[PDB]
Amino acid sequence: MASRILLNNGAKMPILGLGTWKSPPGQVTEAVKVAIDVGYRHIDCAHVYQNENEVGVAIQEKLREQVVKREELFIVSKLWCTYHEKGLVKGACQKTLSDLKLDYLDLYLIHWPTGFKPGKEFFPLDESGNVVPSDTNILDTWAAMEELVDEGLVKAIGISNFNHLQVEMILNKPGLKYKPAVNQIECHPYLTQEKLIQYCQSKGIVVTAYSPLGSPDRPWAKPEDPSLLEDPRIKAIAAKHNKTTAQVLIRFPMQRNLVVIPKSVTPERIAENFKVFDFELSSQDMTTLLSYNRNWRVCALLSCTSHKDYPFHEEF
Ligand SMILES: NC(=O)c1ccc[n+]([C@@H]2O[C@H](COP(=O)([O-])OP(=O)(O)OC[C@H]3O[C@@H](n4cnc5c(N)ncnc54)[C@H](OP(=O)(O)O)[C@@H]3O)[C@@H](O)[C@H]2O)c1
Ligand SMILES: O=C(O)COc1cc(Cl)ccc1C(=O)NCc1c(F)c(F)c(Br)c(F)c1F
Repeated sequence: MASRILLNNGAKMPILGLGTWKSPPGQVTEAVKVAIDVGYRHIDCAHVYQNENEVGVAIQEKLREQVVKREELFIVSKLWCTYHEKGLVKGACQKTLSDLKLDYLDLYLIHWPTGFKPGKEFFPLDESGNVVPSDTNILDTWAAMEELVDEGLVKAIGISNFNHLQVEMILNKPGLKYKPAVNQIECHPYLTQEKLIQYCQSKGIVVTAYSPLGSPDRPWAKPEDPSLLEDPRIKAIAAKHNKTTAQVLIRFPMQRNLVVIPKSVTPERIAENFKVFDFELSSQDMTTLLSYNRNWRVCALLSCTSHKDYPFHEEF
């Protein structure tokens, strides 16, 4: 299987990337350096992760070392919810570019479909704990994203955590100039996303699977939640293939024509997670993994559930 997938902007995107949410700032520079050394060419970032400066130090060092050329890297970031307004989008993108020490992004995503009140706080709340919306809509935010392409700041634009109706809304936008290249969504054997993936793929939008290992380090994890990495059924498939459970969990989305972005700051795991291009899951393995769906989400948030554009009320 090829290492890159063709996007609808004509560029190629590496199907395996390194995630950086929760990667501590004192560890992520080394994580990204190791990742590039062992073959990663795609890094998934976001302003809200609060570590783009440190990710950027690694990228810049490897460019300076001539370990890789800029054209060989595929750097992704995301517009945070408090920057959905017309007059804030460019500055938000530029702050990310400055922190990453880049002059363009390969892909810039609307991080969530919901706009929040601008200000210092990433999650502005009312006194009862509800997020404070902005009156921005996804269509006007999309127009602002299109401007970034036309200014040379980003090579591709896309969306993240958009449900099928929200994706449709963008595709049906009056005067749409650039289609979204990517929809980045949670996807793993407990949240298999067949419906949304089929819709996006049918429209030529590439899907990136986040939290492919079930995000065991998510800060809201409870001791009782289901655990992909410990599921004996998945362990059995891994054993049959002489691979680790994580390697199976990474290979799974790859064979569905998805991009996948496992996170690690552990050098041995960063390397392990990349060793997924030399085995194949059978069709029976794939269907068996799909059968584990339970509609379980890592990534949901009670404080945002009343926002008009909260994505997870819809079935898909
Ligand atoms: N667009 C969005 O809204 C959104 C939401 C969630 C995630 N994302 C992106 O997707 C990335 C991945 O998702 P995620 O960070 O939620 O979780 P994940 O990649 O599913 O899991 C990360 C966890 O798995 C551990 N791990 C990694 N490789 C392992 C291995 N080979 N064996 C055992 N454990 C392993 C990591 O530990 P160590 O790091 O300690 O090694 C970490 O605790 C994020 O970092 C972010 O870039 C985007
Ligand atoms: O969003 C990510 O990439 C990973 O998760 C996070 C990362 C950071 Cl640094 C802070 C918070 C989160 C988190 O609570 N995510 C869930 C989450 C939602 F479910 C949602 F519906 C809306 Br809207 C959100 F804004 C939102 F944040």
